[PDB]
This record gives sequence, structure tokens and C-alpha cells, in this order.
Amino acid sequence: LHKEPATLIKAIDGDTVKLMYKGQPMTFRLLLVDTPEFNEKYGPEDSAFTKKMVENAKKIEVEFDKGQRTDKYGRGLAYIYADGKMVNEALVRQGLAKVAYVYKGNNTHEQLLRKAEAQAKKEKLNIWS
Ligand SMILES: Cc1cn([C@H]2C[C@H](OP(=O)(O)O)[C@@H](COP(=O)(O)O)O2)c(=O)[nH]c1=O
Ligand SMILES: [Ca+2]
Repeated sequence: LHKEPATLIKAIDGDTVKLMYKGQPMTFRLLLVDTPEFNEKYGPEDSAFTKKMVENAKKIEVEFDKGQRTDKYGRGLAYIYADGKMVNEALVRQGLAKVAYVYKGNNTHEQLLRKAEAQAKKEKLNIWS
């Protein structure tokens, strides 16, 4: 897998963000995660968390997996990095997302995220509290 450049256009919610990628606006859906919706318990806190992480980054990167790069809604499916730190992993590690939507051939970081979920859950964070 390889990191590629992108720039923030706007934070949307916990697990989607609008980025510029190869010079075109795209909504990205974070691979391998699922955040509570805004109206749900922790929904505002998961939006805040992603928004801060992407709005504060000096450098946003996009990393596609080995499988499909866009979902059925036209969202890009990637791992997103903010100053070298994976947003997908960080949400999970903070108990603001669950590992979810694990499809074969787009699952390179599954075990990494599962480990982070186990630590969040051990720490009773947020959705595990
Ligand atoms: C994360 C992800 C979601 N999706 C689709 C499946 C779900 O379909 P349905 O809309 O039919 O439920 C939806 C979940 O996204 P949200 O959690 O953003 O709603 O996005 C993929 O197809 N591939 C993926 O890797
Ligand atoms: Ca969601």
C-alpha cells in the first residue's frame, strides 16, 4: 500500500470527509470503520474528533487498499492519515468508532484496527463506557 497526497475541503462527520484528490473534490468514506450518527450517542463527539484531526493536519494523505476504491455512492474508500497518523485507527482507539465493513481485499489494516478496538474496549472508552 502507498500513501498519496490530498487536501481537506471540509470535515463532514465521523467517518466521512471531503478532500481534494488528484485535483478533484471527493467524499471519502474511511475504510473498516463505523461511527455513531450525529443524533446517536457519541455522534457529535465523533464528528468533532475527525473534524479537529483533519482541520489541524498540516498534511493529509490517502491510502487505498488492494480492492475497490469507490463505493456504490461514489465515495472514495481509503485509509486517511493526518500528519502520518491514521484517522481510521485513531477513531477506533478512542472508542469513537467500531471496526466494521470488513470486505475481502480491502482489509489490509484489519488486524491493526482490531488491536486498537481491543485497547479502547479494555479502557472502557466512549462507546465502550
Ligand atoms: C465502509 C464501506 C461502506 N460501504 C457501504 C455499505 C453500506 O451500504 P448501505 O448504505 O446500503 O447501508 C454503507 C455504509 O456507510 P455509512 O456507514 O456511511 O452509512 O456504505 C461499502 O460499500 N464499502 C465500504 O468499505
Ligand atoms: Ca457511519
